[PDB]
This record gives sequence, C-alpha cells and structure tokens, in this order.
Amino acid sequence: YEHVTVIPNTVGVPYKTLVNRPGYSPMVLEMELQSVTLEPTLSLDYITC
Amino acid sequence: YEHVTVIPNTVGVPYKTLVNRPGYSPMVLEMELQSVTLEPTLSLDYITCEYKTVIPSPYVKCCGTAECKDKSLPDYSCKVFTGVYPFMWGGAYCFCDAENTQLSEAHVEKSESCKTEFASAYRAHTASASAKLRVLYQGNNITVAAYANGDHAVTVKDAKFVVGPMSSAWTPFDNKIVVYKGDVYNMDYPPFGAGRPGQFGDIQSRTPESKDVYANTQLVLQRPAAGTVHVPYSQAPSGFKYWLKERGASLQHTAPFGCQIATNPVRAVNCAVGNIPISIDIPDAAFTRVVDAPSVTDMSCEVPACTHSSDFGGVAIIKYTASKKGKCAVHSMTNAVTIREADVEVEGNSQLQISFSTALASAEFRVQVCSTQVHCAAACHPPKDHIVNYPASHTTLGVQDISTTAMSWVQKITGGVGLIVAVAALILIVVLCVSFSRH
Ligand SMILES: *[C@@H]1O[C@H](CO)[C@@H](O)[C@H](O)[C@H]1NC(C)=O
Ligand SMILES: *[C@@H]1O[C@H](CO)[C@@H](O)[C@H](O)[C@H]1NC(C)=O
Repeated sequence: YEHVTVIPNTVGVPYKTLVNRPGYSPMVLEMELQSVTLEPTLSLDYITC
Repeated sequence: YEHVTVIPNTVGVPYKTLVNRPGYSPMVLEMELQSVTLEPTLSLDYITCEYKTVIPSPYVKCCGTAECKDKSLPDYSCKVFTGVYPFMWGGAYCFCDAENTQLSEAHVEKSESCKTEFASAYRAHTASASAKLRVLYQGNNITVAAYANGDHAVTVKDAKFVVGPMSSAWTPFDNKIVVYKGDVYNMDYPPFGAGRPGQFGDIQSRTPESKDVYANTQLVLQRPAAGTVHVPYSQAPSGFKYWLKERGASLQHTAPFGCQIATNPVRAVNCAVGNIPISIDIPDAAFTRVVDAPSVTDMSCEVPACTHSSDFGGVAIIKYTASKKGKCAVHSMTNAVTIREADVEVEGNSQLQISFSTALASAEFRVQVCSTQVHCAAACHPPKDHIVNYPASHTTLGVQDISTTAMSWVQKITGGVGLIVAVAALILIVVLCVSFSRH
C-alpha cells in the first residue's frame, strides 16, 4: 500500500497521483507544496562592529 | 437419489456437492467436517511409578554370628558384616570386643505416589474413526455425527447417510504407547519383568492397586563404617523420577499432519490425511421439478475485480433475465473456481453478484445457474501478502493450467519446420523418381 511518486519542486502547482490497488476503486490524490525551506548548518567565526 | 461423493479430510474447507436428478432442479449440498477423531483401541500393559526403599533397623547380633533368612521379597538384600563394633552415645552397644556382627537387610516396595503420580504403558493396535459434519440443508445448518466406517447410517430430516471408511489407514500411534497425565509419547517400552536398572521401567506393577511388583534396581549393601550405626547401600536411581527430564517432545508437537492428541480417552483430532467417502440418500421431497423451478435467459457474466488469493478475491456480476421468483442453485462446472454462495433467490430481470476463489491467473469457466450454463472470462492478480493464517480452499490445480497470453505465446513460438522438411522431401522425391518406378 506504499505508493512512490516524484513531483517537481514547484510551489503552487497541484499534482494528481493515481493509486490503483487491484480490487479497489482507483483513488486520485492532489498534492500541493506550500514552502520548501533549506536550513544550512551555521558556525559563528567572529563578529564585526 | 443416492448420492456418493468423496471429500478430502481437511478441516475448515466447505465442499459443495451437485446432486443431479433427471427431470428435477439440481441440488447443491454444502458439507464441512468440523472434527475427525481417531480413538485407538487401548490395551493396558502395565503401570510404572516411583519406588520406596523400605529399610528397617539393622539387626546387630551381639557376641554371635548372624544368619540371613531367605525371604521372597522383590530385590531382597541381606548382608552380614563381621567384626563390627558399633558405638552409641555412652560407648559400645556390645559387651564382646570382636565376635559381634551387623546384619543389614533392605527391600523395595511401591511408593504411595503410585496411586496418583504414575506412567502407564499401553498397547495400541486399531483406531475407530468418528466425525462430526455440518450440512447446509435447505437453508439450515444441521450438525450430525457418526463413526466413519461405512456401517452406521444416520437419518436426520429424512436424509439417510453413511460416512467412510477412510481411504488411508494411517495412524499416528505405533504398537507401543506410554501415557502420562495429559501427555502421550511413542516409546518402545521394555516388556514386563525385564526392566533395566536406572532406565524407564525399573519398577513395574500391573495395576494401581495390585500387591505384587517387579523390581530390578541393583541394590547392593556396603559395609558400615567402624563404630557407626547406619545402613549404607547402593542408590537405586529411579528411571521414572528422572524420566521427566529427558522426555524430548511429546507426540502433540511431533506428530505429522497436525494431529492433536487428547487423553481420557486418548484420541487424534483433525489428522489431515486422505479423503473420505460419504453417501447420502434423500427421496424426491427435497427435489423440485424443472418446470417448478424458474428458468433463465440472456445470461452474461462480468468480473470487474479478481485476485487469486485464499479469500474470496474474485467477484462476478451476472446480468440475467428470469421467468419467475424462486430459489436457484449455482454450481461451477470447472474445478478451478469455487463459489461461497450455494443458493440464490432469483426474481426476474435483475443482476446477481457472487464471490469466488480461484488459483489460476485467468478463469474461463461455465456456471450452471438455474440448470443453464453461462461462460465467464476473468483475469485474476496475485495478492500483496505472503502469509495467511488460514489455509487455502482453491488448491485443485495442476500442469494443464490455462492462463493469460501464455498459451498464445507458446502458439507463436511453435512456428515449426515441417514446411522446409516437406520441400526437402520434395527434392528427395524428385531425385528418387528419376529411376525409382519399381521398388
Ligand atoms: C487424580 O487422582 C486420582 C487418585 O489419585 C486418580 O484416580 C485420577 O486418575 C487422577 N486424575 C488426573 C486427571 O490426574
Ligand atoms: C451456517 O453456519 C455458517 C458458519 O457458522 C454460517 O457462515 C452460515 O451463514 C450459516 N447458515 C445458516 C443458514 O445458518
């Protein structure tokens, strides 16, 4: 019951995914991105003022 | 009619049987065997238990020489030791210095525990089989029971029937069996009066209250220490008392085909071996005339979803047109497909949905609904799960097993060479017939 799919990294575009498990009515799920955050690991060297 | 059928000895799989009386609507009877018990004939050989070493006070013969008296006790042991000078709290028990002797005597008996704590050695030879069968007869579940030898007719609700004899005579019990409280062991116990010391059967009696007993315990009395009043003797390590350690595994776990062993009485339950014949006679009152049953037309079958699995993974919707309201029997003419439902209520121009089990990936099968066959073409998919906790019910499949594209593929692969062989034969013929007009 694990469905693996690949969606483009674009916010605000609804994507349709069809899960068809045999003997069950097909189901379409719409997926929507809202934010993709890239948090880098920071290391403070020094400050200036 | 008198209907004879053979069903496999497997618990939890319901089998449907089609009774076809000419001029009468077919009748489907659903039978499922609940339990099959194999109670073997028991012959009590003997009982064994813990012994008790009865050791009386030693006969100290002071200033004299003691004499052993010959008694007929089992494992009777007596030994006279010379030159004993035993000491008590206030010195020597004997006035004489050296001519005093110690007579040591000992004998073995059954312990009291023999009435409660005991092992029995039985001789099992033949088993009487009996079965309890549930039959879906006329919309009702009826439960019957009879011994499956083929010579016990049971008539319930006007249905006369007899069961067995079993096709296979296999039994999990051997000739020699040993029974202890709730555990049964297949063991070649030593015969009665020939036990070995330190082994199973060192002390044997015939019944829990008998008075004579056989014993082979190797009791050997040793010489007592100087000035010590005690009775040293060689220990008799009871084979029964440590029998409870090297037992291994009882037959409950080791018997093949999943036989369950119970005691009081000892019996083998649900031994999945072979098939069983059952003959059921029933007069015409259960039967319904072909004219009295509704007829049908314009039958079509569609399988919108099918998966070949242990459960009812196939569902088929049959659109039809009938003539009147009534009960109709459904039966598969193909052994590879099994329908859960046996009887349906037909009305008119309606449609029916049935659940079926199959092991074949494709299923081209004809179903005789209301004494009329309809062909259904299906394709079934493998299931996601590998382990089921209940056994399958669609197991009847072999090597001539129809499938999907496969047989078209083996057709397309069989583009043989016989055309090229024929044109080479033509060349050979036209060479021979230049001068082969005679032979
Ligand atoms: C219980 O003990 C009685 C007497 O000691 C004996 O006759 C009987 O077989 C025993 N039953 C069980 C189930 O142990
Ligand atoms: C008969 O018993 C079986 C199992 O208990 C059940 O599935 C079936 O519906 C019953 N049928 C009737 C008519 O009682």
